[PDB]
Amino acid sequence: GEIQWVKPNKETGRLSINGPTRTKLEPSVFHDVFEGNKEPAVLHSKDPRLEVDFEQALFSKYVGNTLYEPDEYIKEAALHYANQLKQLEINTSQMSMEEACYGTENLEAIDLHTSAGYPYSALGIKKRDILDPTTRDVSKMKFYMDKYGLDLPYSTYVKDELRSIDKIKKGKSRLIEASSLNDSVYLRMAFGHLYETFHANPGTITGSAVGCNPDTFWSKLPILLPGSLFAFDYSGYDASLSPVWFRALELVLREIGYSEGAISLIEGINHTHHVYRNKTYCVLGGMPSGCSGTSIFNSMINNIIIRALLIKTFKGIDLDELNMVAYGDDVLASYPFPIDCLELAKTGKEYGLTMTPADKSPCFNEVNWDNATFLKRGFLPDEQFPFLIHPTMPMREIHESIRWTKDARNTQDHVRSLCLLAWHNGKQEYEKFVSTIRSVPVGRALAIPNYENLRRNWLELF
Ligand code: NI
Repeated sequence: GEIQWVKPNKETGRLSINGPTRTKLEPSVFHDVFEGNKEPAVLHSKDPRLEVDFEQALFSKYVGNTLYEPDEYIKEAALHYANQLKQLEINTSQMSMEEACYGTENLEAIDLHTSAGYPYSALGIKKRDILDPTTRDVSKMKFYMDKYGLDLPYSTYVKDELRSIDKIKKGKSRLIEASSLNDSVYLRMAFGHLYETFHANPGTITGSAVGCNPDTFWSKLPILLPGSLFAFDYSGYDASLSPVWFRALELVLREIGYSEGAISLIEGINHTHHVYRNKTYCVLGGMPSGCSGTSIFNSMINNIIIRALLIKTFKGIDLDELNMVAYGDDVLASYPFPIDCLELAKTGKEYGLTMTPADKSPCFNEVNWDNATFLKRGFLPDEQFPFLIHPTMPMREIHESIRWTKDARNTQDHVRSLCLLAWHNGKQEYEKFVSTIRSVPVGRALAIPNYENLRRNWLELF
C-alpha cells in the first residue's frame, strides 16, 4: 500500500472528526497484583512518551506497492483457489438490504455500537438513529444512502488499546479505518451470501477461519491440516498489500460467478481516501482495517498469496495437496512434505510482503502441533481425551490484560472472561492464575468459575 498524496480538508472539503480525548483504559484493581509491561497506545501527537515522530510512525505501515498487475504465478493461484471455491455453490446474487443490515443466521447484524463512519460521525449521527432491530426498517437507510451516496472517504482514527513499551516509545499505534455505513451496507448487499457461506464453513474448502469458535474448531484443525505443518508471521500484512492482490481477488470473484457490478466494488477498496484529523489522503493498495468484508477478503487474498508464493518458489509443487486456513493475515498450513519458508519469505519480499518466522522466533524452524500458533493460541491435546484440542491463550497475554480496564464496574465479567480463556492451559496453570487473583481481598470477593465445571461444559460441545 502507498499514500499517493495528502491534502488539507479545506481543499478536499471533507468534514473532520473530534480527536479522541484521553485513553479510556485505566488501572484495574489488579493493576499491580499481576505483572506486565503494557500501557495505553499513543493516542496523539503530544504524548510525553513518544521517542519519535507520531504521524510518520502511523503511516510507515504503507511500505510501497511493488506490482499492480498479476503475473502468471498470481493468475494460476487465483484460478486454483477460485476452482476450489466452486464446490461451495456461493450465492452470487445480491442480498436484500434488510439482511445486509439486520443479519441472517450466518451473517451477524451490522454492529450498532461501532461508528457509522463518514460523514455520519462528523455530523453526530449514530447507527442507532438509522437502524432499529426491533423493526428491521430499511427505509431510513435508503434515505441516507441517497443523501450521501457511495464510495465515501474512510474516517480514520487511532485505536485505543494496549501496546508494548517498545511500540509506545516508537509511536506504533494502530489505526481504525472505518468505511462509511453507506459502503458497509452496499458491500454486504453485494457479498453477504459469500460472507454467509464463509461463516458456515470454516475449514479448508473456503480456506478461512473467520467466525470460527476456537473452543471446538481447534479439534478439527489436526484432521483438516494433516502431514507436515507450516506457518509464519507477516509484518503489516494489510498495509503491504499491493493492488495486484485486489486484481487477483477480482479474478477469483469473476471465476466463481459474480457480476461486473459487484466486482467493481473491489477498486473502491484498493483505492481509498481517508480523513485522519485535519487532512484527507489517498491510499492505493492496503486493506483498510475497518472495511465491511475486511476479514474475509484478507483471508481470500491470503489464500491467493500462499498459492502464488508456493508455485513461484518450488517446481512440481501440486497445489491440490495444500491445505490452509486463513484469518486475515494469520495463516496455518500443511503439505505432504516440509516446506522451506526461508525461500518462501524471499519470494514474498519480491511481491512487497515481509515474512518473518512464526512466534517472534529466531529462525524459520519447525512448526509442529506443539509450538504452532493460530489466532494467538497454541494447541494442546486434552490429557484424558487427546482427540480434543484445547486452544491455549498464553498466560503472559492474560496477565497483561487484566491489569487494565475501560469500565471500572466490570471487574467481575472482566475476570470471568479471562478465566474462560485461561483454563485451557491446564489445571495447574489455572490454579496459579486464580490463586494470584485470590491473593488480594478484592479477588476473594469475586465469583471465580470452577476448573472442572469449565471442562465439563467444554466436553458438552463435542
Ligand atoms: Ni485517490
